[PDB]
Amino acid sequence: SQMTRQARRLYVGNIPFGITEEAMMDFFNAQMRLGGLTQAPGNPVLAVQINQDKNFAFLEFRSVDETTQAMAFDGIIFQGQSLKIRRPHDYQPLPGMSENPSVYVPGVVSTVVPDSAHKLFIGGLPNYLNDDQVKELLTSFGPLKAFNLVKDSATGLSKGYAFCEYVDINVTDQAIAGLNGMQLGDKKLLVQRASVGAK
Ligand code: NA
Ligand code: NA
Ligand code: NA
Repeated sequence: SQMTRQARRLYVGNIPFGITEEAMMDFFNAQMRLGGLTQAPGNPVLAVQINQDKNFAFLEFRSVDETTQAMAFDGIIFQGQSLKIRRPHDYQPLPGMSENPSVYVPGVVSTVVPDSAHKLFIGGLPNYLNDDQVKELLTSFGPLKAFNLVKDSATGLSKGYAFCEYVDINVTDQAIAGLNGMQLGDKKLLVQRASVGAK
């Protein structure tokens, strides 16, 4: 249906270099099924359009409700990268239909890290570390509620700093103690609440 198309599409950012539309479709169709999010036989994702130059994709789903459920995959790791899943900017919630996902996907860590009391900044990361490896560094201290590694939009290369929020706010000081000042060749990690050094 044409009226619901805006409510059946999602933006996916930070996609792996060189990924094909078929590989992305298969990934999401499988994850939807394995996660218990798919609501009928057959594929929930109908199509994927990739903008290779600009590093983003749009997924199109067969139903409004499956599209909403797929928002729960925000931050899922695909080929080392934390996929950013968002509504299209022109999306308008429909009457009587839900706007937010209802099913949690175990192990998936959101990419939305709002400014808050215990949001952490991690600066000085080696630029060869992908999203997955930086997530593992941080998860050593405890489970994350949210995380984003900052990249150069034109090249896709890590800018060497990230933000995060732990599930347990009390882990924040443990990560600071374990990581702040750590020396890595020419780099020295700065790990502190992001409010301390925000511009
Ligand atoms: Na990227
Ligand atoms: Na880009
Ligand atoms: Na945007």
